Amino acid sequence: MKELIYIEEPSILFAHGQKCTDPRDGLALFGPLNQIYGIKSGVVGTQKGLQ
Amino acid sequence: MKELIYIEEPSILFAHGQKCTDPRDGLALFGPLNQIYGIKSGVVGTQKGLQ
Repeated sequence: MKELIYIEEPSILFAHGQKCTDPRDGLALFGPLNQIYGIKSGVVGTQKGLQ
Repeated sequence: MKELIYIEEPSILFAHGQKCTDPRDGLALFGPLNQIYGIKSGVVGTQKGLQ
């Protein structure tokens, strides 16, 4: 009766060589893969925009 | 036999608003004025150059 096939869900590699299926959960548990020490930002806009 | 005038040596500021005269000593005792979190390097050259 027109059988359906099932494909599994892929796994994405987080830090420490670990695997998960939801990026939010993997990021919250293990963390990103590479180390950039900081993000120096720049803001263009009105004073209210900076606030 | 004329006359020579003495000019006081200038002072260069450092972190915490401290004053010194030698950049080496001032940097060692107090440190830089701004915070860049890190230096992400990049090397162009032969493998021996990288080593």
